[PDB]
Amino acid sequence: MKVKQLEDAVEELLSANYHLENAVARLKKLVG
Amino acid sequence: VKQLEDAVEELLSANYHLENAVARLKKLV
Amino acid sequence: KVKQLEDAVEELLSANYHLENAVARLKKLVG
Amino acid sequence: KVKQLEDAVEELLSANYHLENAVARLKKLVGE
Repeated sequence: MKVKQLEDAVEELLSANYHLENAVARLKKLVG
Repeated sequence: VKQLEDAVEELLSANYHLENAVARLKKLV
Repeated sequence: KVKQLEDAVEELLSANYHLENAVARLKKLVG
Repeated sequence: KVKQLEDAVEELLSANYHLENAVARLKKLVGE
């Protein structure tokens, strides 16, 4: 495993979390 | 309202597992 | 080690499960 | 506004795209 390959997996997860956080924030406001 | 609350709860569960993976893989890096 | 990678995969499978629950249900709401 | 919900859904599908990518990346590395 290259460290780059692990960093690239981590960057994918950060992208996932970005969108997930946006969706949660949006829904929290709709509940509000 | 109850449906949206349910969705939020599901997404907090998702966000938790996602961030566990991030934190621990960052430690591997 | 490979165990740390496998643990992360397990976490992400749980993440996917819960995310897909929310998507399926929000799609029904949109209807 | 229904667009609020549909935008949240779209964000979730974006999140799941990246999440699927991350899982596949890691599974490939598990099998090295």
